[PDB]
Amino acid sequence: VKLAGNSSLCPINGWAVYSKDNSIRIGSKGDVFVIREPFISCSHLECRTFFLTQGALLNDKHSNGTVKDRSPHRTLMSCPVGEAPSPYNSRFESVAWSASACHDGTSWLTIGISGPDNGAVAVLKYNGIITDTIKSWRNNILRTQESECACVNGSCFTVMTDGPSNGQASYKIFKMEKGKVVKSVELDAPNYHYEECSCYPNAGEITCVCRDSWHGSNRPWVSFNQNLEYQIGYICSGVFGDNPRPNDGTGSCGPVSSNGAYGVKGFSFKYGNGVWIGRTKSTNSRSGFEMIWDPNGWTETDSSFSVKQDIVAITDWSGYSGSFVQHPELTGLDCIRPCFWVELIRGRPKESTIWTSGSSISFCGVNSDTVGWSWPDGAELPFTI
Amino acid sequence: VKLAGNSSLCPINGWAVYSKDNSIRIGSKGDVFVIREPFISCSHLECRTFFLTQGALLNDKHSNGTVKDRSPHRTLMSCPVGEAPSPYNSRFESVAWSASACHDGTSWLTIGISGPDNGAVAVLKYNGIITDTIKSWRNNILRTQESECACVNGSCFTVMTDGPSNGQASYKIFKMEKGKVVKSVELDAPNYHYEECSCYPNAGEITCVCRDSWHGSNRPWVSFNQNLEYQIGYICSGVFGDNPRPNDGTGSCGPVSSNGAYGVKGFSFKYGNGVWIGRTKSTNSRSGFEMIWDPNGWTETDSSFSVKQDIVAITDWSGYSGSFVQHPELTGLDCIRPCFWVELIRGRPKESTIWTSGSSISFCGVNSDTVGWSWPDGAELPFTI
Amino acid sequence: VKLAGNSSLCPINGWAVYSKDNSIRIGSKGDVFVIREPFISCSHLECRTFFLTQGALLNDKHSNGTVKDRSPHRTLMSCPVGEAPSPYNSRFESVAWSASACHDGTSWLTIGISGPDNGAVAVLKYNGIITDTIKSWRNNILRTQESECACVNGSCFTVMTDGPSNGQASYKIFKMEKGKVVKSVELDAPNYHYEECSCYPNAGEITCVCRDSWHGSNRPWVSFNQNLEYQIGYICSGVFGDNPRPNDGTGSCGPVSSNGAYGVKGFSFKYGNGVWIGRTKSTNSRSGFEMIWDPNGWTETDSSFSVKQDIVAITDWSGYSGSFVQHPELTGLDCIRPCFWVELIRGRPKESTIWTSGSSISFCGVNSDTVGWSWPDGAELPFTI
Amino acid sequence: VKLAGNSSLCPINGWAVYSKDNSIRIGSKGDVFVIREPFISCSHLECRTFFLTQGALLNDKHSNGTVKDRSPHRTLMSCPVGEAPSPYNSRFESVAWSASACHDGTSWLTIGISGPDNGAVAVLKYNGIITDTIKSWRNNILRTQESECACVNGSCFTVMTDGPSNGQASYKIFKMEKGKVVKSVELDAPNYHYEECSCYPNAGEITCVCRDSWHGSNRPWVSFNQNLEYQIGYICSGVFGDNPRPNDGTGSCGPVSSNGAYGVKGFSFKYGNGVWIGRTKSTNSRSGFEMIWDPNGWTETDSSFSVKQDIVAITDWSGYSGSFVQHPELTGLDCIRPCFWVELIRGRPKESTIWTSGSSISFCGVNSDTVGWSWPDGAELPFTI
Ligand SMILES: CCC(CC)O[C@@H]1C=C(C(=O)O)C[C@H](N)[C@H]1NC(C)=O
Ligand SMILES: CCC(CC)O[C@@H]1C=C(C(=O)O)C[C@H](N)[C@H]1NC(C)=O
Ligand SMILES: CCC(CC)O[C@@H]1C=C(C(=O)O)C[C@H](N)[C@H]1NC(C)=O
Ligand SMILES: CCC(CC)O[C@@H]1C=C(C(=O)O)C[C@H](N)[C@H]1NC(C)=O
Repeated sequence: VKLAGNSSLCPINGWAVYSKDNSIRIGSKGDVFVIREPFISCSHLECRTFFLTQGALLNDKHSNGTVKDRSPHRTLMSCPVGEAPSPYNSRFESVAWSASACHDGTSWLTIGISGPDNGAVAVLKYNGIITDTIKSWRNNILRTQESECACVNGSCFTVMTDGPSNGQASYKIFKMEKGKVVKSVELDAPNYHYEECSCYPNAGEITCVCRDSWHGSNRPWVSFNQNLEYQIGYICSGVFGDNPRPNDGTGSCGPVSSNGAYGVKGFSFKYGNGVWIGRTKSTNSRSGFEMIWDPNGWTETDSSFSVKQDIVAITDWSGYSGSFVQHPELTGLDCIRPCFWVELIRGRPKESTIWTSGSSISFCGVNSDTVGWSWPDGAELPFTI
Repeated sequence: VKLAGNSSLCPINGWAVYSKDNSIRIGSKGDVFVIREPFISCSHLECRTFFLTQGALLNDKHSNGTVKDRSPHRTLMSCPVGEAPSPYNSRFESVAWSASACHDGTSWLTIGISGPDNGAVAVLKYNGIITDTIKSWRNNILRTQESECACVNGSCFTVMTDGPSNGQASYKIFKMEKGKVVKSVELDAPNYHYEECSCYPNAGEITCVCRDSWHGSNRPWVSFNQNLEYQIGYICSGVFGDNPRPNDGTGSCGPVSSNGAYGVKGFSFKYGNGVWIGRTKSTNSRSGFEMIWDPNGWTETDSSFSVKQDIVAITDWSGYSGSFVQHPELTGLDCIRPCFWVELIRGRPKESTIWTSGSSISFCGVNSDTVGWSWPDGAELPFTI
Repeated sequence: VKLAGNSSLCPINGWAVYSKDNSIRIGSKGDVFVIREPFISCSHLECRTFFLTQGALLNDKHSNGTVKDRSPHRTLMSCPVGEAPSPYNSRFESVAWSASACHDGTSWLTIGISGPDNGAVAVLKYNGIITDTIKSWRNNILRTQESECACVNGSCFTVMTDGPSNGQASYKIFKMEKGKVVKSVELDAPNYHYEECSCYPNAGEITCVCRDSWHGSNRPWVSFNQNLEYQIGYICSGVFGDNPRPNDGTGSCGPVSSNGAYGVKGFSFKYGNGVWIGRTKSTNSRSGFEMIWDPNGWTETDSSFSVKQDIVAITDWSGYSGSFVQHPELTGLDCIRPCFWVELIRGRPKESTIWTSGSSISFCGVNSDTVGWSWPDGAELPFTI
Repeated sequence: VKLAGNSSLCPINGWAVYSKDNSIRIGSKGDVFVIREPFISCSHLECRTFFLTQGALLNDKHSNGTVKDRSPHRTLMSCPVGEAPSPYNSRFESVAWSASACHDGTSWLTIGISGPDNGAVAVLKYNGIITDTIKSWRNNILRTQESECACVNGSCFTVMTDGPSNGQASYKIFKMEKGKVVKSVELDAPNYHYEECSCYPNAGEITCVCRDSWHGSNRPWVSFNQNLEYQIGYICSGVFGDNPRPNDGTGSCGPVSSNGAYGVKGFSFKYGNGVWIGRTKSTNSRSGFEMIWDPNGWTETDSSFSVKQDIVAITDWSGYSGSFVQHPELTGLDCIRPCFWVELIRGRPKESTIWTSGSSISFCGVNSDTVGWSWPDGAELPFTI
């Protein structure tokens, strides 16, 4: 039976550790894929980590230049949360250098993009058999969430971008059923820029918080109806959510151009006019991670917030982060539990290795008590190479 | 319930990437079988890659001389599509240096040939228990498809050859039910030569496109009734399908002897008088791969075609290719989806290693949009040896 | 359906070997987690070994200083009994440097503690989704059983300590249902000290035998009602159960301070006024292991006992040990079968390696005949390092 | 539902290859257990290979002196037929240096013997939970089949020996239900000697062909009722079954002492007064293997036989062999299919390594055509050591 997405986000107080996979530490000896862009997504029965392999293993020569990003060897695979991604425990999903996936209550939808920069095509699979295809409509690196899509009442939604990461690009919302696109809409968002959206269901509607890699130090958002009727904006808070970014100060309801140029995938959870913001601790690089609660922060410019919970110390590398959700049909709860994962990137460009890969940690909503700490990657580089 | 094969091939426009296993890249460190002659076959629930191991692992001494072809250690094993074939994820099927397999909707039929060149015997298994046996009737390397057999209405069909690869040989069609041969027929095809057939069901009948390793640059075919009443011919198109082959030109409805001598396993899909042709890009060696659509190409000698889609660049090694199909009982479709796989051979004779092995890619039918690219093997040789 | 804990312990005569995992021997080449604090726990269908990984593999550099105890990379994972714990066969459970788990007949409850010494928090999961949380209430290394909790009539019970291991600390019993704490009680036990309790169900009540790491050479106990109404005491027998300890002699019904200072996790089974005692063979170090039956030994100070069964020779390293139970709903028996496991610690501080890890053995109750022997770890150190 | 053993052996003509695991070849690089005493046994759904590990991996130092035989680290494990036995695919069964196992239609019965030579004890498990125990009754290496037990109508039967392998010993038949011994009988067989019996069901009764390691070049047998009413004898044929043995000649209905001293585990199938005999090709050592059909050979002394099928060349090492059966409830047949496996021993004492281990091949009954060949181990020694 299909996931009803009619319920609202769970009220929460802080974040409880959910998983840590230690995949790079383990990979020093074990047979662990070099990966990046990991994300977690759940069905009504299980939780899985998806990731983009480099079609190679840690500490092997084929991991050379894995800083690259796009290649024909890149594949989307998945394994159970918290396990190191290995050829011996990973299920193959799709050939892809950009991806998304989600479960609608019946089976898995995977979205894997491969092909040339000037004509990439997204292959959609429902339960592993191809059900549809979406070709680049601007010939400029068709790309998608790098985190789970969102399902409501048996329809699933994702966001894709085609165009320069460097300026105005084209942004589309897709609605799909049984892995087939049944409707799409191009956002009319001049001066906005959406990339790598973290989307979640909430009371029958989808809310996406994304990355402005053009000129936004705060994060852009799109929420929409099951009919793809949408609204757009940026997060107003002066607690800036992107990286790089300026020191906290007076924010804006539109793209804060100061330091907004490059960005990193992130997420945020909206509760009334407040936001739970996940962000790096560093202002310049992808270091540290922290959760911040600014009530009156989705709509106001206060650079002030109520609660801060440490996730990774400023002294340790982080990377991407994204939302994922646990539905009542899995949980037994009367609401939709907000969770998030963090990618811990090791290797190039920040360190002197021939390779780049990521570990993951994740945390879940929770109304009971919690604590801040540092759960860093933990591997010691360089490797045997 | 048994696969009805009564449906016709799906109308398609191009080919969507389905899988890539990266098995040789992974096998540089991981515990991956050295294999060749991989192929994909599906049931009503799953898709699996079958392959002929060399009873050894990449980058280990026992992979020496794995160019050989036939030995007592060769075994037919299988794993889920897209995973690297490893002793930790592979199901054992049969002792074999030539093989076929297919699912009838109820359980797997595997066909594994082993024994001496002068008296090989094919062991047939239904659901893993031996159900029948077929002995070499010409004492000269009994051998079979190296790709999936074809099932219709609870009967499965394969093709076998016994005799010289070098000249006239003997060709048989087998009909089997629950893994027992219930009828067979020797083709009366003087001047023809069939090897390594790719067979698929279409509207209650089987169509096989094969390899002429005697004197055919174009590909031989055999289609037949559930009663083993058959027709034979070659593909007429001047877009020659085999490798080696001459440059495209005026073809023939019989064996084009020019350059036809050695050959490579291949496939083709027939749509009316048109063909989807999969072939190497190179004329002299197993390099590159491409899909070509020549309407009026199954029956005519036009060296002209309508559409070409790149699969592997001319700069990269390929190898065998074969058809595989996805039935409605797995797909939900109202037709039989055509797919294909390509074997990417690395090592000897083309490269300076002690071993030979293959990776795989696969693609599926699809009525939506697609793109050409190059999805090559990607390993860098030689290995630690 | 929920495990009824209403049955009594099975009458037994000795102990039959149940499992041995050889994980350190295997780990000399294979990909085996460096672990410690293993334990076994069963459901109505299966038995699993849980363990605290160090987020690293044997014989790899990341196994350096794994003597440490508490770190952010420590995780609680599980695999089927008797298998070497590996990233390829282990299920991830929780991020944790202290843990417990148990199955209530419906699904698994896992308890994983992580965070800073001064504010650790226990994350409770039911069927893998977080259901509750318990924060350190004394800011001094919140910690728990390192062996299975106990379930009766759909409620599960565990014991936790917070405070100095060195003196008076605080001890709590928790009652939980579907992974949520529904009642707790702080023991009023001045001069007592409880750590690393081995708890088991017996006739609808829980009995825990624990470790006095303050001033007890004999073992402390707590038994309690489903209402958390409890009784406390020590094991009276002059066959002292802890390590270190004095030579056997006249015991006491309260903490025997002579040599009682440091301790080791252990267990015991109570039958009327008799005890089955598992203990090291050595008086000074964690060497050897043996099962001893002192009837009139739970309540009397006799240093005399009826039966002794050798489990590990004095010549070989041992370590922790703990109880685990097999319920009638798994067994078909009319009683609750007592079993136990032993941790065989190799490496630092006793041996000259950079690492520390453990193997396990386990034995089951049994009314038929048995024998004593020595089933030691078996690895030969140091390793390649 | 329980396996009815009421059916008779299938009529057969020869032997079709069923499996080959290549475990030593693969083990040169992969993580493969060093093992010996492998055997195959089937349920109503699957076939598994059981084996006695040495608690160590090929090509690792812990494989030193694995010629030994009995140690506390020896464990009985299992994996699907044809796969290399590895810590990543093997199910743990029992701690054991001698073993048997079989499935009764409902679940697995495993028998694992461990402990000291002077008091070994067999642990019986049904579905993995201990159900009974059998202690050495002569204090001289209690030991059992090293091949599958036999099940009929929900009862399972095995044979054990206690005493000298060197002279008169004590032999017992055990009947068990749900893994509990419900009856046993000591054979009154002065001058006979039974070891390592291969037992199979046939028309509601069990037939065992065994090893006389005292003074028998021909093989001893015991057949018996479900009531443990038994008959004994030796195989009369002058085609001697054991190894070592004399050249074929005039045989005897009793122990043929010439060359009968040491022996090897073997099997034979009885069809009326004829036998299918599996034996080494060599007369002096465990080299080669072959199947021979002597009708009028179970009861007569003719050194003449009708059919011989080669299994392993005289030039290659063999070892133990044993029967295994496939019941109608798994097969769909109206009879009980005879199969057999062969252990291919590599290393000490015959070769210059520090270790000893075995590969396996297996073959099944079959009424269709077959061929003889040589399917040898294939590993090249010595290893990296
Ligand atoms: C192509 C622009 C895009 C968004 C800025 O770059 C992303 C940045 C990345 C990064 O900043 O870490 C790595 C992502 N894999 C890449 N996405 C793709 C499809 O290559
Ligand atoms: C024996 C002739 C046959 C068909 C030409 O050769 C095949 C060619 C092969 C090839 O051209 O790649 C490799 C196949 N493994 C081989 N088949 C067997 C059974 O050896
Ligand atoms: C913190 C006191 C506690 C009980 C004495 O120490 C335990 C002793 C240990 C030991 O004696 O082996 C190692 C355990 N990992 C440790 N537990 C934790 C959470 O650190
Ligand atoms: C102890 C006598 C017994 C039968 C002769 O020896 C067997 C011979 C063996 C052999 O001849 O190969 C190895 C077996 N593992 C061994 N069985 C045990 C329990 O040690």
